[PDB]
Amino acid sequence: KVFGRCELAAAMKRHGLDNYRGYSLGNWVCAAKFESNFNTQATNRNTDGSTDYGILQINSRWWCNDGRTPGSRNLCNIPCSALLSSDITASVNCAKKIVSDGNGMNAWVAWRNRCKGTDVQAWIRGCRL
Ligand SMILES: [Cl-]
Ligand SMILES: [Cl-]
Ligand code: NA
Repeated sequence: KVFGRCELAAAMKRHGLDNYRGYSLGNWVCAAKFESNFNTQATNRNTDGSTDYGILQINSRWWCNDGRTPGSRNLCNIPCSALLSSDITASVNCAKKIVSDGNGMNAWVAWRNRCKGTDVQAWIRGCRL
């Protein structure tokens, strides 16, 4: 599923991400835009052989099991394919674990390089929340 901007904001709002660990909703919408262009089915292979999955591009080296990242962890205790669903629940629940692990949203390279320190509130402007 390719979400619309305000549609995603509302779904993320409905799943507890607004101000989760102090990150306002616009931060999460901005991160999803530049990580996956709002597409739940996005995948990308990394040099080390791990793969990033879903709307927030969660990596198989630590967070999910895809059966082909030897020596990896599965800290969210899920198959990586669950992160490609049109239901974003699994992605949101895993993202909450990631952002709590000490490094905040710096775990998302696109957030660090394209959202951090910008007017992120613009990503939810005009939406009805
Ligand atoms: Cl915001
Ligand atoms: Cl933080
Ligand atoms: Na893994």
